[PDB]
Parts: sequence; structure tokens; C-alpha cells
Amino acid sequence: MENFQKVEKIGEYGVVYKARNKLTGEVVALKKIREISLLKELNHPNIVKLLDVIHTENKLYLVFEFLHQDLKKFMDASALTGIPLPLIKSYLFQLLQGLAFCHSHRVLHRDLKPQNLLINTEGAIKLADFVTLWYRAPEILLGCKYYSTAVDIWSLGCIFAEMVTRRALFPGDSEIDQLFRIFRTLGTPDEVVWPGVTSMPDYKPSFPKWARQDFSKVVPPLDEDGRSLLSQMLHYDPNKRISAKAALAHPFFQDVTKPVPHLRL
Ligand SMILES: CC(C)(C)c1cnc(CSc2cnc(NC(=O)C3CCNCC3)s2)o1
Repeated sequence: MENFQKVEKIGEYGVVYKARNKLTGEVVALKKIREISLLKELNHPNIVKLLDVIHTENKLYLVFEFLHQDLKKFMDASALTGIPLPLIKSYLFQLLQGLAFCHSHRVLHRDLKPQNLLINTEGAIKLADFVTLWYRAPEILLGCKYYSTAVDIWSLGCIFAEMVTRRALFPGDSEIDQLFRIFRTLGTPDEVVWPGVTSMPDYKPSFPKWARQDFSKVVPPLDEDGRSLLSQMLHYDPNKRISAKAALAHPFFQDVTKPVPHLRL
């Protein structure tokens, strides 16, 4: 720990500081807390690099490359005009690349949210930090303990909708409020759309029965290609929900580019 000069707390199972490495001179993010040593080899341009793992005097320190901004603050700074569609598309495409990589190594994020998506001046966006319920998949809320990579696609679909509309898609303040906000928009799931749903641990026959709404009302002014991709990322059935690899081939990305964002640091 003495090899690092903490400069400021930057938030957060632990606490994260911006710090300087007294040996290399590098400015890093230092998180104070075999599976971790395994994550050190999971390297990709859209995953925040874990530089070092320091296991000294019981506690564990994780040293990551430092990124200057997060998506939540960027969306808050862009709320008057909105993030330009080409930049939304670039960020979505990059996060799907990051997830396709994670998912092929049987690694799940499980808690994607704007606060843990980090951005730089070069147009890159990165997955980090592998309670806010807004981005939680319905199978998690219904008590599935052995959920899949599809939970990350759901969270990314919710984030996609929020970048487009400048409002949270499902802003619940309790597990049942979160579940009922999803049901009110997408319709109360049944055996037709989601086989096996009625046998989920926390499913109740007594849940109210709401009808589905059209996506044209849910994400205006998203074009037909975007709405089609979003609908596939928000399928109730995790086995029907689009994979990160298949989403990368969706027509919505035919004209994808890598714009540079306006970042005031
Ligand atoms: C929960 C959260 C803090 C996101 C976290 C846990 N583990 C990691 C990866 S370390 C990291 C790298 N660069 C980071 N930059 C920042 O937090 C920025 C600092 C200036 N304000 C905007 C955010 S944090 O991040």
C-alpha cells in the first residue's frame, strides 16, 4: 500500500481512490477491498485494465488503469441536447464487443450501470467494477440463482434506452416496484412469452396482469433499426434474448463509426 500516494476518493465491495504509483510514476485507480488473478488475464480494449493485484496484510488492493469520466456524469452533462446518435451507437457497439469477449470466457458482469461505464477523450468506453435496481434483469428479480450472460444484455438494453431518451427506462425503488415497472411497459410475462416463468422462485400467480405497450411510445425518436435491436435485448425469455455476438451483426450497426465526444475535464 505504501507504494501509492492517494490523491482523492473517486467512489464505489470496497473504496476507489485516484492515486500515483511512487515507483512507475503512473496515475492509477486503486480499489481497497485465484478468481482475481484470473481476471488479470481477461484483457480487451473495452474492459478497464487491471494492472496489479496486491495481497498484503490481509486486505486486497486492485490497481487499475485510470479513466477520467463515467457515463452517468456524461449523460447528466449531455441532458439538454442529448448524446448524438452516432456516439450512442459507437458506445453501444463497443460495450457489445466487451461483453462478447467476457461472455466467450464465461465471465458475467452482473451489475452494469452508467456509473461503472468509463470513458476517455479518444471515444472509447470500458466495462468496470465486475442499491440501484434500474438495470436488473427480470430473471434476477424473480429469484433465478443460476442466471446467464443474458442478464448483461438486459442491463445494456436499459442503458441504450436511457442514452436515447435522457430518462431511466425502469426507475424502480424496490424489487417489486422494479418488477412492476417492467411489467407495466413490456406486459406481465406468462408461459406463452416466457416458458417456465410461472415456476420461478419469486413468481406469484397474484401478480397483476398488464398488457404490453408499443416501443414507438417507449423510446422516441429511436429509428426502426434501433427499436428492433432494443426489443431483442429486452426479451423476457433469457434464452430468446439476443447475444452480444449476434447483436454486433444487427442492421443498426451497418453505419457505425467512432466519433470523439466533447469531454470537459
Ligand atoms: C464504482 C467505480 C468507481 C466505477 C469502480 C470500481 N472499480 C472500478 C474500476 S477502477 C477505475 C478506473 N478509472 C476510474 N475513474 C473514475 O472513477 C472517474 C474519476 C473521475 N470522476 C468520474 C469517474 S474508476 O471503478
